[PDB]
Amino acid sequence: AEQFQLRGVLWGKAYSWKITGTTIDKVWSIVGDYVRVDNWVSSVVKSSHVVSGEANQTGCVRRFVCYPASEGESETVDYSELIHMNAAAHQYMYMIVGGNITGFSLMKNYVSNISLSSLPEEDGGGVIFYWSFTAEPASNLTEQKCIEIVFPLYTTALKDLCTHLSIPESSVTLLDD
Amino acid sequence: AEQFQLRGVLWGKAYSWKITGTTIDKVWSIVGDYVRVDNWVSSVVKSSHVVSGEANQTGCVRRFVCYPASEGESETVDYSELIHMNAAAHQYMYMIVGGNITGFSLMKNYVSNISLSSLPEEDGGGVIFYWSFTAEPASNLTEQKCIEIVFPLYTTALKDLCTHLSIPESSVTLLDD
Ligand SMILES: O=Cc1ccc(O)cc1
Ligand SMILES: O=Cc1ccc(O)cc1
Ligand SMILES: O=Cc1ccc(O)cc1
Ligand SMILES: O=Cc1ccc(O)cc1
Ligand SMILES: O=Cc1ccc(O)cc1
Ligand SMILES: O=Cc1ccc(O)cc1
Repeated sequence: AEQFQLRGVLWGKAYSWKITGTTIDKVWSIVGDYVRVDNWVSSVVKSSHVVSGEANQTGCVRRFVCYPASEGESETVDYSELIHMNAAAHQYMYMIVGGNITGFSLMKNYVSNISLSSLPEEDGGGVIFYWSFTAEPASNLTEQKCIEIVFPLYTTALKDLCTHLSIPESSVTLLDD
Repeated sequence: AEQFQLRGVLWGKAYSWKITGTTIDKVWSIVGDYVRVDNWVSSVVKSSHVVSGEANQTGCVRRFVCYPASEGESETVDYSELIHMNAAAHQYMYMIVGGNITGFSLMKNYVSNISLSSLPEEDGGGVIFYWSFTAEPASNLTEQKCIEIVFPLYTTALKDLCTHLSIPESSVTLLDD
């Protein structure tokens, strides 16, 4: 029992938002439909389908297609595997297992976590949206560059969430901003 | 760019608590002092110190010793590595890399995440304490057993945190997931 094995360290960051004027169920209807992320981050994602396993069950793989970055550029594609799903607890975990999404496909073993929590009713309710990622250090990136890839997308997704919820963007507050 | 590599799924769960009556900095002074977890979960941990790397810097390993879990039994020991740290953002990640801590040492690649967030000053303040874990599925365990091992420890740790902060136990509220 007096021995240990060193492991590599990770890059990453976790973010949390408070969302008012909605419920965990309404947010989850959009955010929790993992294989239909095209119905969530619709400003970036053109379409999305399950390509392995059963839709939204642990182990399944989604393939989604992103709109071109500019006129002459091609659409890009993501493959990501649901590696944990707990719908009852409004939380899941996924990782990129293929594709060529700009920035994201550069990272080594990008793994992301989403968790929704309800604030107590007597405090006016609202939802805490937790979203984190990690990636393994590799020579072609830095942690800072990973954060510069991830955080603007998370930000866009929170804005797209509001659009689908028909609530104002001001409904969302990034905690510790 | 149209193929993917399937991976195994994970076990785990994420929990969030609201903590009132304190500040994120006070909480962090206890929770974020990774190598002195004996100053936090004092009802379980007898002693703790860094045994590899620089204290509370990513890559470091702490060794801590726990009191006999029940009478008759012997002390147990944990070795865990800090695999991510962002002190200014009040979040870190660690994993067990050795030892024989009851329950926790049975899991394969136990990885845990702690993240503190401030609720808006505007809406009354308070701290959100996020704590999650994953483990790799293994034949000698079940995910249910993992949760039965982990959750009571997290719960005890939040109680001990209140003791050290000199705030009532009523300060902590587990959020509905
Ligand atoms: O399935 C949700 C989940 C999220 C974060 C974790 O750390 C573990 C599980
Ligand atoms: O966090 C995963 C993710 C990455 C890129 C997207 O377009 C959508 C989700
Ligand atoms: O807005 C405060 C509030 C108090 C008690 C409730 O049940 C709901 C809201
Ligand atoms: O989350 C890991 C952990 C386990 C036992 C402890 O006593 C403290 C932390
Ligand atoms: O008994 C083994 C041992 C190793 C490192 C320590 O810091 C303490 C004990
Ligand atoms: O628990 C989160 C986690 C992140 C990256 C991994 O490689 C494994 C687990």
